[PDB]
Amino acid sequence: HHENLYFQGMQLLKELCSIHAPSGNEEPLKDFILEYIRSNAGSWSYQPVIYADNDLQDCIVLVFGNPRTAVFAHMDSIGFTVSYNNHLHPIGSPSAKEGYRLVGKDSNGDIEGVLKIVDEEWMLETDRLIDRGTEVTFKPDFREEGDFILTPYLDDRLGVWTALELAKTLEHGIIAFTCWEEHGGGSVAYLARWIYETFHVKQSLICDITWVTEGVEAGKGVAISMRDRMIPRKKYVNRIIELARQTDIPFQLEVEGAGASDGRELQLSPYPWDWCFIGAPEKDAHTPNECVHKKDIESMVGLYKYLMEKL
Amino acid sequence: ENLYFQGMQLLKELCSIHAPSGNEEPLKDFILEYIRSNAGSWSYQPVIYADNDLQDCIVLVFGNPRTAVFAHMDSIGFTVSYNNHLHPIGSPSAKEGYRLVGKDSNGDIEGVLKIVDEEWMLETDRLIDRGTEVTFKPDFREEGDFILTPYLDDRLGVWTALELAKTLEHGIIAFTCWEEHGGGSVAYLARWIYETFHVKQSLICDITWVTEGVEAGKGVAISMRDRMIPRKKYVNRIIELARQTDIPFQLEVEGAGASDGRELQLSPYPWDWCFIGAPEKDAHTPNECVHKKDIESMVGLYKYLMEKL
Amino acid sequence: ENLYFQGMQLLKELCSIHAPSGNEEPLKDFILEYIRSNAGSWSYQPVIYADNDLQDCIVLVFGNPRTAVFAHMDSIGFTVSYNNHLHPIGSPSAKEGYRLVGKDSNGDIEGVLKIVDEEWMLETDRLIDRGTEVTFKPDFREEGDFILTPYLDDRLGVWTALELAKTLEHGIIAFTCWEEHGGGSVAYLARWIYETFHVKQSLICDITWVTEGVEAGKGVAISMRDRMIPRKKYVNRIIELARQTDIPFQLEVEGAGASDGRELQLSPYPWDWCFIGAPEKDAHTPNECVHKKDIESMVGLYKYLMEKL
Ligand SMILES: [Cl-]
Ligand SMILES: [Fe+3]
Ligand SMILES: [Fe+3]
Ligand SMILES: [Fe+3]
Ligand SMILES: [Fe+3]
Ligand SMILES: [Fe+3]
Ligand SMILES: [Fe+3]
Repeated sequence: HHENLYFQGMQLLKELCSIHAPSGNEEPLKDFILEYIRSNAGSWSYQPVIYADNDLQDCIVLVFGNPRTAVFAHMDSIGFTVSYNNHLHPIGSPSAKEGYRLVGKDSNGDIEGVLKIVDEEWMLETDRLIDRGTEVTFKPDFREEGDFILTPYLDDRLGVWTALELAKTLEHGIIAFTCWEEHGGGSVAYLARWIYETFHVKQSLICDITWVTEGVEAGKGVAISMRDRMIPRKKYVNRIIELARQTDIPFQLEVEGAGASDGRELQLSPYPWDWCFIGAPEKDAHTPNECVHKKDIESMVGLYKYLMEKL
Repeated sequence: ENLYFQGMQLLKELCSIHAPSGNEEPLKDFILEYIRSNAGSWSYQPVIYADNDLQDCIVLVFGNPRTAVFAHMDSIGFTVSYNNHLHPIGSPSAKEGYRLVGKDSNGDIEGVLKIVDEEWMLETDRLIDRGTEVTFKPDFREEGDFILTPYLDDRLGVWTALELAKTLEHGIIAFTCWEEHGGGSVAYLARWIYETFHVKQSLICDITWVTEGVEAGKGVAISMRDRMIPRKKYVNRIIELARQTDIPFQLEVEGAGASDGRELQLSPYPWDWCFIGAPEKDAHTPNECVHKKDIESMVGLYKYLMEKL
Repeated sequence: ENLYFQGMQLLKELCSIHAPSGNEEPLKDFILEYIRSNAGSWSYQPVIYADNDLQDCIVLVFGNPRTAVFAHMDSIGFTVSYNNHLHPIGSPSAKEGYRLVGKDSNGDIEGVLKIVDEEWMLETDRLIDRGTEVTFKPDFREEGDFILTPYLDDRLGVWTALELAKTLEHGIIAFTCWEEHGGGSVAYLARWIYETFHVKQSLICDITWVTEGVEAGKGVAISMRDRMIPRKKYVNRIIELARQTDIPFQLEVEGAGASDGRELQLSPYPWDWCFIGAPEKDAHTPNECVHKKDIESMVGLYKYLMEKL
């Protein structure tokens, strides 16, 4: 019984968060999203053309009608790579606190363990020698508390979820599910090329999750990043903000001095892409307790729906 | 009016236009109208490229080009975040007192840099709109054999490019964006120029540093390297050519700093590059200072090299 | 005579050729003369690609390729700046006494590394021309099961590549530049190879570190990751293949270090990559040391993978 293929709302998000897909091994998430799409697309207002193929590695690209804008959400999560003697290296920049519950699978089967900081080096405490190169991930632990949702990997399974929501009604546009976002990228680059060249699209939205801040508060609305480590074109961000205000959808304006997203890869590509990071903010980013307010999920989905239509 | 300035007056003007990384448009707009005013008086009329697929970049194509010169329009500055706190745009010098400027929905803006709570702020008359970019207060001084002003880097380069244009016969001049902050304009210019014109030689027209090795007024700097390393054979070719000249120049060898030349190097296109420009004291401060004789050499060397490469 | 060398003598010669990042030309020149003398003795004759549009890179195409191997010609070293001071080319080891060689307009250069005033420089005869590159003094040694020489990294890769060519039927072998220093050649190789031959699989033929996890003489290393992370399914495929073999290999898992693989990964083309090379002791020192049995595993595994991938 493959019931997950029809999950919805928070149950779908829970599923998405549960799927072990660290950077460099997004394949299982790609597989799920791909079947989910083929199982549900017929219920969408508009049927997209599905691109998944070798020249896209494990990426997925959806093209709805005649697109003008492309949205990018990353399937990869942070995590850790098992090295020698059950030692660990990070995949991306995860939080590393003793006791974090980590899961994975190797040739000897499932793996469960705890993160230990022995001799000032990180390692995986488990009942056996784990195969080298085995990736481990935060143990799924999906919680629904008050107006909140606490789970590992809201970044960016929430983004993936939002994208899929978007797909329910999206008429014109592109939804791209990317790889390696958490760990240096290298998928968006080819996506940047192909989308631009094939569809002549050069506007994007980065569907990812940001931080809750003294300046960006939980439940106060989806965040439009006017900049982070990188800086998009002010006129593009302005234009977005403008459209956002044609709405009663609550949003907050993020101005950070750090952090990067797929947007960076777009910016640095040899293709003249505009980009803007829009997404719900979370507390405890990159921890197994990523927390997001249900209202911001709601705002996020709403702004994406509106932006994708008017951009 | 200004659409007709010249010499140091034009420099002053270029230096006054608020164009930090990511918001180069106002400078683009000016440069573009300025070109359209003056091109007719130039020795050769280039084909002007500006538009959607170039974002806010400008590319001038003169004759049958063999070499492309790149000068960045964007300047360092600050981005007002929350409660008038600031983040850098590029890597500007930060010292309590620096005058900054800008405009929001509530009009013009003028502020001092306050380093309250070891965190950088914009002390100003009210709550500034978020994301509002602030720039060093335009203050143009002609002092001895020197020009002191915010943003010689790289408004001197843009200026130099515009001089070049007066007589350039064969070549490309590209005005770039985001150089001070990560780049991402040159990448597409690297592609388009190479693919369209088959040009793969470049000169990075930008400002470098005054050093015990590169002295003010001892001539334009030909960078043999920085953070990055261009092809020796290319650099040598340039130095050979420069030595065919009585134009003074100095050989810079740095272990740090990057430019538009880096973006080219790293592009999927077989670009040769070389950073060439005047040296300045107090880079990235509001007091950027260059020697008039180094400007002169810069212009001269650029003219020559563009004709000979 | 060198144009015919073999075995370790070919490696000695490769290691002796002064070719730091940004100036790989001499090695290119040697590799090309060499390929043109010996390709005839090979099982299959490749198509040679070296041009203006490849800068100083070389690309060999055997038959109908599915996979591309990349080996970097450039070596670490140092660039002489002002007053015989120095900057690093790549990340070389810095120890007083290190023997350095070069050549400027005043002939040959031989010197040592001096740490004067917390600052690095070259102690030599005379003032060295600015921007002159210097290199570890060749010192090829054969000692037990080991080879000790500067620049095993990546002359051993270059060497391995040349061996592979002796038998390779279908595949691409590319000799790269600037790998030790920010790269910028692979970017265009990635485009060109992918677009022209529809090849999107690679093996990075470079040398890694001897480690508590990767031991000398215990076989060639298949890197599951380093600073970067390749596609797990690709790496798995490689390991699977290696296991069909009696060739010894070790599974490397590092949290740092980059290769030409990174450039491929980050390119606008869907490259799979995997770093496979012998491990070395004392990397980036004049005493790089590798075990012959690992060189033999390396050659062996490349030959096999190129045939099976
Ligand atoms: Cl962000
Ligand atoms: Fe994310
Ligand atoms: Fe993240
Ligand atoms: Fe500059
Ligand atoms: Fe600068
Ligand atoms: Fe190497
Ligand atoms: Fe190396």
